[PDB]
Amino acid sequence: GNVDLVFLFDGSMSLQPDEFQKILDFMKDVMKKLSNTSYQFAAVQFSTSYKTEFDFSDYVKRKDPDALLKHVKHMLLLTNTFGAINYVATEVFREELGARPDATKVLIIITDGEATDSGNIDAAKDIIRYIIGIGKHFQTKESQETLHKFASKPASEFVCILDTFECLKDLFT
Ligand SMILES: [Mn+2]
Repeated sequence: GNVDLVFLFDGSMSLQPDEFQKILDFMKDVMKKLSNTSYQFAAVQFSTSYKTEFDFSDYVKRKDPDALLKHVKHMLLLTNTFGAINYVATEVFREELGARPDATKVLIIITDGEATDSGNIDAAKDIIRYIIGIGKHFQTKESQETLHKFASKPASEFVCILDTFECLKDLFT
């Protein structure tokens, strides 16, 4: 089965340079691990606003993770995670941008959990949401509870940390 996976990465001011760099590295690693498969990728940076760094069509055209994230500039503003999730649900998974109608829609959200906005993400209900916690404050399962609201259910199976990203194991099959 085909899969359209979007990386939604936190680019807020709370991210230290080394941490933001770790996020970019993680995205590159995930893409190289799923190269030449039925997976197609898109990447969206979010802080106060939302920016599609590359879409599905760009991936098909260029393929190279290094060249795809080359123009990325750390936003360094707020953390509007809910607005970001909504932006992806309506502005990214579009046929005009290379999205396949039949493909399973997957979202890999990379953030430290703290959102500066609120609201509902019903427009993203049909998207499978995996949440990858950044930083050294998600060492325990209890601390990961703060990420539950953004993930698909059961939350315990769609939430993990940047270091190991064990919750993504099924994607690599
Ligand atoms: Mn932040």
